[PDB]
Amino acid sequence: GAMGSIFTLLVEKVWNFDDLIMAINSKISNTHNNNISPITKIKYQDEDGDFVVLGSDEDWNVAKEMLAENNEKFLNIRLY
Repeated sequence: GAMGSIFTLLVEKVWNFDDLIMAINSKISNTHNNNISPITKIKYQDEDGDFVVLGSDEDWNVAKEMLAENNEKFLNIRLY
């Protein structure tokens, strides 16, 4: 991915890092044709105008509280 793409979806206040990876995995590799290549480690647009490195359920529960800290529910993603 030398072009650079984003993934802004709608997450809930219950979605775990697992459920999160499912959404992405469904938008990155959900079709069964021949061979697929899923992912796990991804980046997200933090509240500082710059993508950061998300750990797991930890940075997920934190990043979540940051979204609802105002009125945001969508989460951005990167493909490094």
